[PDB]
Amino acid sequence: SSSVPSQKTYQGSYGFRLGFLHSGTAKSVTCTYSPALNKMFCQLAKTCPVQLWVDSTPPPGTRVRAMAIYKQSQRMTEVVRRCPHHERCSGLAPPQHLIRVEGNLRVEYLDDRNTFRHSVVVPYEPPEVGSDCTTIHYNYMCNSSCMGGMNRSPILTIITLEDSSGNLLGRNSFEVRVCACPGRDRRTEEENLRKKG
Amino acid sequence: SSSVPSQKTYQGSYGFRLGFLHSGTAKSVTCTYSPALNKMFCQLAKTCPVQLWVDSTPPPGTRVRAMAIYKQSQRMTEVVRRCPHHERCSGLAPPQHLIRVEGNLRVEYLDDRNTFRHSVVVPYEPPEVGSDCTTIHYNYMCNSSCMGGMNRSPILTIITLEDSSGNLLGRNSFEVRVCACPGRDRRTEEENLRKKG
DNA sequence: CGGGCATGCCC
DNA sequence: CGGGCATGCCC
Ligand SMILES: [Zn+2]
Ligand SMILES: [Zn+2]
Repeated sequence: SSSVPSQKTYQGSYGFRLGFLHSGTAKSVTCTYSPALNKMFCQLAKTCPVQLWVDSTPPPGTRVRAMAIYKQSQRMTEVVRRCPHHERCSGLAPPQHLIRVEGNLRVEYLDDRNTFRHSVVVPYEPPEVGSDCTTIHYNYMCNSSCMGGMNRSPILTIITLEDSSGNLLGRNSFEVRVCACPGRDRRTEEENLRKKG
Repeated sequence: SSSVPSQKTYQGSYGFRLGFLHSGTAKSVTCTYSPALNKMFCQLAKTCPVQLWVDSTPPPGTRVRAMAIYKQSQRMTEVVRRCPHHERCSGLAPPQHLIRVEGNLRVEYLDDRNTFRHSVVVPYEPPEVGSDCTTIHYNYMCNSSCMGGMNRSPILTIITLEDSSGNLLGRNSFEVRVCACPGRDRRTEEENLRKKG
């Protein structure tokens, strides 16, 4: 069986979608999201808020898993891991894991025994009784350019909503560039899309 | 006592000097030496020949030690080591050592018990009975830019001629930039010296 | 090969 | 903060 997890969007019967905060115009804004490119540009180790939107209320015990995969065919079959430098200069998160969660008391970090892929899971909590979404705070512990890790290869983060029995209820994904200057780099990429895409 | 080794030139009673091969004009020549800057520009893990010149013949049992130090005050007191990536993706040389020697059957790699500095030592052999110098082949296992290692800080390589009793007979040093394009980068630096130095 | 993009950092 | 150098890599 394949060790490449699926990345296909499956908004599913709960109408699961992700949302992202608007950000300021700064060259080096800490986290910014491009809707045109479905891509988050963010700094390493800094907070990246991701909203979970649903139309119907998931069952008790639903879980939210995040996993990184390389976006291009060239590396899709390789596990995305933290580079040796940021592993050394590393809480609960194992030091080889790229994605950490902040702000949650029931995070689990998983290393798949068969595929060796890392993921990090938190309980699904429904929005607070006005809010329309639930926010989870992720961090990415390397820049996309880290040699010996991502090494300039783009990743997708895949966010799956799973029930406690393991059924896939919903799946969404977004591309990530972890970088020193998220505002510069988002604008560059959007302009490249318009000119050459 | 100070854990910063001396870097002062001491050509000493044997008239010890270093020499370096001339190289071609290629942007990405593997090894090239600037006399104006007393600086070797070279690629990582590739052969860097360094000649030892003496006016008088060192005693039997003389040893040739090479050691890297950071050239600037900012890092001079820090030990120069291979970055975590090139340590992982690593023979006789310990994987934390930046400088390796090729082509010699009696290399010793040393980790100083007091200063924690690395060095690599080979027996001094007098030139073959026409030659005027003895060549040792070094390699540097990271680029000067490796994050988690040199991290763009310039190094000096200090080459000492020592007798078997430990007396310092001679000392010379040269700056090193380990880089993808030694020819480009040597020309850049020489031009910066002329314009702004 | 040499031109020119890349992208964390300038200090 | 935004301009612009850095430097391994383009694929
Ligand atoms: Zn890293
Ligand atoms: Zn290195």
